[PDB]
Amino acid sequence: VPVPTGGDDPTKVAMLGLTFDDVLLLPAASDVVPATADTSSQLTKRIRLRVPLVSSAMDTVTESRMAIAMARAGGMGVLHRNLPVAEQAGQVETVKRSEAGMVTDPVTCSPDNTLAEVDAMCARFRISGLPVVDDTGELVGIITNRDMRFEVDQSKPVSEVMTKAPLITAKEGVSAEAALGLLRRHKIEKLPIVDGHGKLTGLITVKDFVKTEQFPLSTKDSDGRLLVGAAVGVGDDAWTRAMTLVDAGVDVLIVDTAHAHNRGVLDMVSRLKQAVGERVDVVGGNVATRAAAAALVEAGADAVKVGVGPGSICTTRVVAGVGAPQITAILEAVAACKPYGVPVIADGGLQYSGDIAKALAAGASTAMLGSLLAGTAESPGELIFVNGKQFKSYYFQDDVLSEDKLVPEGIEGRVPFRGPLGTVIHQLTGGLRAAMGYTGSATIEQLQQAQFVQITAAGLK
Amino acid sequence: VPVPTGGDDPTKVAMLGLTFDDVLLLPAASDVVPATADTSSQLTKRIRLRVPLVSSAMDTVTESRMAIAMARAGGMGVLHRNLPVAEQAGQVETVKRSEAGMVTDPVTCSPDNTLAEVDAMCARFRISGLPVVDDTGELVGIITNRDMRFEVDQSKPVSEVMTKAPLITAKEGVSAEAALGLLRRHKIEKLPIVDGHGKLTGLITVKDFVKTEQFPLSTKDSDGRLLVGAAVGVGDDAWTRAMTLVDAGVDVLIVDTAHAHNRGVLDMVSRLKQAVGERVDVVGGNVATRAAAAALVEAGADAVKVGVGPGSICTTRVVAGVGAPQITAILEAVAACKPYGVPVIADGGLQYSGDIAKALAAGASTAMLGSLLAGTAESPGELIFVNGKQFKSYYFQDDVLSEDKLVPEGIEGRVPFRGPLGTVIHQLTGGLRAAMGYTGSATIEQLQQAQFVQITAAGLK
Amino acid sequence: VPVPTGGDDPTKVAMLGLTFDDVLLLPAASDVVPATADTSSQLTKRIRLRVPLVSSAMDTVTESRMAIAMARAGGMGVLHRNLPVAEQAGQVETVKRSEAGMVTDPVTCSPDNTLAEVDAMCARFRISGLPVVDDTGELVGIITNRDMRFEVDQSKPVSEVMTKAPLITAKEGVSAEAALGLLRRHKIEKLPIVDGHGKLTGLITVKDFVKTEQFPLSTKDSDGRLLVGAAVGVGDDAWTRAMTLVDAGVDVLIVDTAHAHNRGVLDMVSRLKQAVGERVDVVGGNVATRAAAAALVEAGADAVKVGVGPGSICTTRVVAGVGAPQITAILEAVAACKPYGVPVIADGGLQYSGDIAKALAAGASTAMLGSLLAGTAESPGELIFVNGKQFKSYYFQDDVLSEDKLVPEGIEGRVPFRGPLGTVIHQLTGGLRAAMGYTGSATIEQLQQAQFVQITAAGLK
Amino acid sequence: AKALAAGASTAMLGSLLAGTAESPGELIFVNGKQFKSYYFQDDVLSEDKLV
Ligand SMILES: Nc1nc2c(ncn2[C@@H]2O[C@H](COP(=O)(O)OP(=O)(O)OP(=O)(O)O)[C@@H](O)[C@H]2O)c(=O)[nH]1
Ligand SMILES: Nc1nc2c(ncn2[C@@H]2O[C@H](COP(=O)(O)OP(=O)(O)OP(=O)(O)O)[C@@H](O)[C@H]2O)c(=O)[nH]1
Ligand SMILES: Nc1nc2c(ncn2[C@@H]2O[C@H](COP(=O)(O)OP(=O)(O)OP(=O)(O)O)[C@@H](O)[C@H]2O)c(=O)[nH]1
Ligand SMILES: Nc1ncnc2c1ncn2[C@@H]1O[C@H](COP(=O)(O)OP(=O)(O)OP(=O)(O)O)[C@@H](O)[C@H]1O
Ligand SMILES: Nc1ncnc2c1ncn2[C@@H]1O[C@H](COP(=O)(O)OP(=O)(O)OP(=O)(O)O)[C@@H](O)[C@H]1O
Ligand SMILES: Nc1ncnc2c1ncn2[C@@H]1O[C@H](COP(=O)(O)OP(=O)(O)OP(=O)(O)O)[C@@H](O)[C@H]1O
Ligand SMILES: [Mg+2]
Ligand SMILES: [Mg+2]
Ligand SMILES: [Mg+2]
Ligand SMILES: [Mg+2]
Ligand SMILES: [Mg+2]
Ligand SMILES: [Mg+2]
Repeated sequence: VPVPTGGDDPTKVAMLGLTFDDVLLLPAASDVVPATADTSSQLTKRIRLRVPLVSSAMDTVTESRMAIAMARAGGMGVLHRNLPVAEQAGQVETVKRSEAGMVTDPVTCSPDNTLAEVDAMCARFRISGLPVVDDTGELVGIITNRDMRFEVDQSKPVSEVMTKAPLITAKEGVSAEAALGLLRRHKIEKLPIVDGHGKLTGLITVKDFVKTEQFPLSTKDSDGRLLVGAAVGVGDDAWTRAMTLVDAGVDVLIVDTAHAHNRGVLDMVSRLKQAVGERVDVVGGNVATRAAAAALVEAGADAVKVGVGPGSICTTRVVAGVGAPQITAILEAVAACKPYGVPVIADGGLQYSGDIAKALAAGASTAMLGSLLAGTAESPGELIFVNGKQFKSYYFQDDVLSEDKLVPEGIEGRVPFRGPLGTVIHQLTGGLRAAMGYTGSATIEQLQQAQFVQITAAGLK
Repeated sequence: VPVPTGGDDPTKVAMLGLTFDDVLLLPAASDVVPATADTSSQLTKRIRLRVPLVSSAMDTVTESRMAIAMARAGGMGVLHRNLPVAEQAGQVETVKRSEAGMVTDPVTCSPDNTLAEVDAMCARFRISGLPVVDDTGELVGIITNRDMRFEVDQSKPVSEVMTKAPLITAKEGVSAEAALGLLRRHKIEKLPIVDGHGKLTGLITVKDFVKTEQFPLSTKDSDGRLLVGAAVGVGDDAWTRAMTLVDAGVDVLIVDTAHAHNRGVLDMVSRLKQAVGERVDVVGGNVATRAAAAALVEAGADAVKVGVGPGSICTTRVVAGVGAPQITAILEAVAACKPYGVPVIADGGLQYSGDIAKALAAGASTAMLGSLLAGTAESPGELIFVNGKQFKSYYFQDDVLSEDKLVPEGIEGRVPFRGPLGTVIHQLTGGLRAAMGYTGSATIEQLQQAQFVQITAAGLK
Repeated sequence: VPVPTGGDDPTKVAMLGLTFDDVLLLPAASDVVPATADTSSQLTKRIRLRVPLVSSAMDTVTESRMAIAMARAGGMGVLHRNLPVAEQAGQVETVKRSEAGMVTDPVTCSPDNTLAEVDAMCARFRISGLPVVDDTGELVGIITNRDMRFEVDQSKPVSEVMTKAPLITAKEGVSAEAALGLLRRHKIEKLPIVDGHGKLTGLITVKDFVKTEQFPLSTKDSDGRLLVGAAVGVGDDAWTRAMTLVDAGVDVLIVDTAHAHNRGVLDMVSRLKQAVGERVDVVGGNVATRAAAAALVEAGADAVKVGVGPGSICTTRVVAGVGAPQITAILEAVAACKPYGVPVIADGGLQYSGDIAKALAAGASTAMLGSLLAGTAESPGELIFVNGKQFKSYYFQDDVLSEDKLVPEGIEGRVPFRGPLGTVIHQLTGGLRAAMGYTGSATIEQLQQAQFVQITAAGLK
Repeated sequence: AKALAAGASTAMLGSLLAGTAESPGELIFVNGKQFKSYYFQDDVLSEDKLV
């Protein structure tokens, strides 16, 4: 009649929770070579990554540089929201404008501008070449870096320095092979694209082709632009922020909260899904139970993010006494999401590449990376030397249950330097490929069927 | 036939005991904002606290200053009993006389007293002003701190310094608004209250109204005086101590023993309950099993205190080999006390605010704070500096099973400094409100229904 | 319906894995004296060792010197494969040529050779005596170390220094006692063996009788030569390497891979068994499950080697998240191998002699010793002194799942010195004999039936 | 500054420059730290003989 651990209710202690350190992946029959294993996986219902890694929406992890680097490596970045709406939207714009199959609204100047104005425009948009259009809107020339580097008088007008029409151009609908042939024949880096009337429509650069060859794994939309995501909260400020981000061209909106089994979070997910769901994907915030995942799935989430106090000495566990070991949390959330085709993003608690393999094996489709990327070169911050070691030096945060509320006021900074993002991603992917080879998993979908062995406390000594 | 751990008896090892570190609170469906979470809870069957915390009856934790500070913060203090009966009764009187709606036995002098005598009475009662009455008992004036501060001659009598009658007074039963309006209209801090014959009956001060505004959460009786509790042992000395404390105006008596599953303790609880039950509440000492709690409930205790060797390296565990992990002990005691409506106080083993949340979720109604408050400014002792650090420098104890009977003779002292009490209480309540937000608990009674997840040893690495 | 550790699939967490530190051997009724316990056990179906220990096929552990020392101690060595095929075959020849009952193809010189050429041959083969043969092929004399140490001019020919025929010889089929009598009556160290025509066919030395007396536990074939094993990989290069090693006289082939539950490895084992199985034994790579052991048995393996990520902080566990605790892995593999009489080799995770006893009690027939032997005098490398301490200073590695693929490019070396191999082997065998005395096991086959007790984390504190 | 004050005209810098980016070697990461990786010397009295 009594429960052995106390009391008379068998459900007072609901489950035994397993973390990453409690389990290992068992070897199985394999004909899979690690170099031939396919590591592509679904981020949402409509977005498949080549490398199943996403960078966290933390102000020490993901800004435009990290987002570009992650999308180039085959994953994706989620821009943090600890900043004004205009600044986050501009970061989305920066990521989307990094590269493309064809620039569809290129920056143009007029013949009357000075060279100082053109230099300012180039610095503002981080480009080096501008088509020149007159008051009619007609393309009268093009001014690039070569023309301006040899000029001293910055007050000179553009019409005096630009390469005047007729130019080397192509019509709308020009094939990529023809465009590159025209670029290589005339030994120029730029090719304006014009309509039937000759007015400018677009611009094609050799640099875009070189980037496409240099980063074959890039995460891109149908226009050849890198994908990016951004985080929003709950409220009306958050609704305005979400609409601005959608206008800027974002691909994924993450309703990013500490505790997503809340009616406000679910209403925000449903509102976003009905309002802008045909264009962007909506990812629901952090859950740790089967019921919360099912609630998010009913609300209409395209992916479910999992983890609530997942770390051992997490501030949520110490201060509030709340948590859920991550392996059991992922198993429970997958049990709710998998029947409906909704992917799962494992967020938090990861320390090594073996943890990534374990989390994917438990049923998650992607892993979100935080502290593993905070010290990298692409993460925000300035690089400084202190005593021969290297470090990275640096109104919002309205979530009532975030860890920054639970910690006392003080100081945090000087995260150590970890090097380029490429090496970290290469190491993590190598570990994942080794695990796939051991378990005989040709794909991530097969890895999600692998078996575990539970180890005792003696196995961690 | 054999038990897997040895022997033939399956009841030799009765249970598996869970401590605080073994469990976490699982997130649940919530609409609760931490700021609007109601943290009030029952201390006994008749006393409800705004903050469900009480300070321990230890000579390093609770004296009159700590008790006043705790009752002002919404909790309560229990005065320790490691001191003579007269001194503990004096501390009870000090706490009860700190503030009131109206002072009912005001300190008065006679016109023949010198200013030195009035100064001595002021220092004795820690007040600054006195009404003056003659042998007839008529109110002949009032002498306050303003009159005395400008007198160089200490040897003068009161009749030459006091403000003579007629005074600004009020009738018995005057309302709060009328009394405060009369105080403000005449720009005075004191208002004597007189009967139909004009003989002095009470005193109303502006400082009491200001205190009521300044500490809105204070734990008070119907007269507006702060509540306080005090500990007693067992024996006839303990009976005399209890009667003296009840005379001094104590609100809670705690029969404080290391092992309450004793006929002496139970008979003492029944005796106190029969003699002074209608006036004060009786709390039974520390238990750790369902049977002991049931025995205390039958004896008539108004609250049951839980914990016998709850600390991991406790002296009781090391020296006597006796103990009970606190989560299981709380579950077992609640299983016996809740059907009868007797609240449970969790005493010992608490290190973080998360532990307080876990103890309340296991079924307890209040938590008793020991070492968490010993370094605070309001705890007894003198603050000193040693080596750049701050430390707090400092016949009875008939409990045969207490830890001081187990520990050898030596030196204990110099507890470290921890700052003001209010900051510690604020941190603990913030943790509790975060836990209530995560679990979706609007009240403490709902928090007592929250579920746990048991974690493995790997979750503590 | 739901699994307590998460999800709905009860086989997601397949088992609970036990390591060496989780178990102890229980004392049982014994009449066994440790000195008289029989420690011999099967390495394969056809090879029985006197001491159930084999040295790892690592380039810091086993080369020719270690193989000879292990065979002389009563175990065996396995030569590593991180070197060219010619060098490994040469080390096989070195081990096989160390000692014998009779040298079947003794090295010879000709009367027209210079003493420098004879010195070169002696240095090459590490001998000190050669019979002399003419162009006819008749034995004309013998030149040994005594004849060469007293000649100053190294330019003199063999015919002027050698002892001329007639010599002391014996006919093919001469017994050992007769040959030793011939050696001792004429006070010589060598005895050529000739056929009816008078042609040289063999050689018998006093040194071989002395070695047989000096190392009575040696692991030898029917010709009195030490047994040796060698590691091969998978692929066509591996097939050529294996054929060369077999031609050099190897006794055991070990298909040495990280993950043997692979069709390629199984095919290699079957091919080798079909080709050279009647001469040599083929041992299959590392497995950790019952199914993998059953596959290796079906492939035709003569013994099964067990262990995949067995160490607690193993690189395979951290980087790939893959492993299996060694006690459970051994139990599972033995369940598949014992019905067919296939011995099990426990490889990895051994730290103490008690672990060797536990591995054998779980069902293994032999244990492979790695890092326990890496710093011994007989292990490869050169002994140096650094800061008062003693250290050991020093295209292939094609296995896709080997740990070196997982470790980052970097630096390793300077293993510490651990004394001679004899003391290590003596200590390990002493521990094993004590375990046999405690469990009442006269043979290793009886030790394989002993029981375990599982201990808690407190038992490791 | 002290060396130039004593009368020297220039100072030769050795170990102060050994770890800089322009010095020979390859930059690597080891455990979160950064390091630089890599018949002649016939001088009879050089330190390399003594060590
Ligand atoms: N010219 C131009 N490029 C843009 C614009 N917006 C984004 N880009 C991108 O910026 C890159 C081209 O920038 P530039 O530096 O002017 O190109 P470039 O002169 O070919 O560059 P290099 O080969 O590095 O000399 C391409 O990846 C474009 O897709 C824009 O308005 N104008
Ligand atoms: N005057 C007076 N106050 C008492 C007595 N017993 C308790 N008190 C409390 O002590 C406080 C008043 O102390 P005083 O020092 O006289 O206060 P005050 O001079 O009016 O106040 P401040 O000048 O603002 O400090 C109130 O909170 C009273 O409730 C008593 O006998 N006389
Ligand atoms: N002489 C000789 N010994 C061989 C040959 N091949 C293997 N051996 C072994 O090498 C050992 C003999 O080596 P030697 O040094 O020539 O022997 P020895 O001169 O009799 O020995 P010591 O004078 O006691 O050192 C024996 O163990 C032989 O079995 C060979 O071709 N010639
Ligand atoms: N489509 C075009 N038609 C005609 N002239 C062009 C065209 N595109 C560029 N030019 C001219 O070709 C010249 C070379 O410029 P280009 O754009 O190739 O390089 P850049 O970016 O200016 O220089 P850099 O070599 O520093 O990257 C310039 O004078 C430019 O005006
Ligand atoms: N009820 C009263 N009627 C008439 N005079 C009074 C009354 N109470 C106090 N006084 C007088 O009014 C003056 C101001 O005293 P009050 O009680 O306001 O403050 P205090 O405690 O004397 O001084 P402090 O400003 O230091 O608090 C004194 O001279 C006092 O004697
Ligand atoms: N079978 C033999 N018949 C005749 N003479 C022999 C024979 N074997 C060796 N001798 C000769 O006997 C002498 C001693 O040879 P032996 O083999 O006993 O020792 P060794 O190996 O030359 O020297 P050491 O004494 O250093 O071990 C040599 O001069 C050698 O030529
Ligand atoms: Mg350019
Ligand atoms: Mg260029
Ligand atoms: Mg005053
Ligand atoms: Mg005042
Ligand atoms: Mg010899
Ligand atoms: Mg000799």
